[PDB]
Amino acid sequence: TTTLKKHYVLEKGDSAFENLEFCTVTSTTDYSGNSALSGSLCFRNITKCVINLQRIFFQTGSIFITDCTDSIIFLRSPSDKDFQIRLRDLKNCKILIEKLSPSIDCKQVVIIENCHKCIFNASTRDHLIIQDFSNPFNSAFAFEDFDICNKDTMQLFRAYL
Repeated sequence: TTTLKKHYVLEKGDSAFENLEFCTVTSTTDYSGNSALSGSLCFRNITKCVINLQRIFFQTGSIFITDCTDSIIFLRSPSDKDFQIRLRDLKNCKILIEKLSPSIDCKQVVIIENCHKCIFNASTRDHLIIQDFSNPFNSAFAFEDFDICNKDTMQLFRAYL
């Protein structure tokens, strides 16, 4: 069973969102700023959703997205140089990953595994390091321009879903 047409609001303490279809997930505007030292977020079985997290409520840790199709993924990762974003079994997703960092040559590593036809926004090219760990020692991803719709979650919903 999946849940349809629900807006999920990320709050501190939440760590998992699963079995979503034509849903949205966004960061809460309330209790903002307060963060835990370490955390982890996991998304699993996501279809035709908009994930738009402009605020993460842990300083260090990871975001995992697994089994995700035809979705929009906007993430604003913490400044933590070692922050992890691991993407597995993504198909036909548009991705905007930015890092909230005052660092000069700020880079966000993105680990991908078994992804296909993923589009990373071209604006993020110089800031991401994509490492394909599918079969560790081409059409997995590409960098293209697309309208980010002012990062308005429902506009993205209407534009791409």
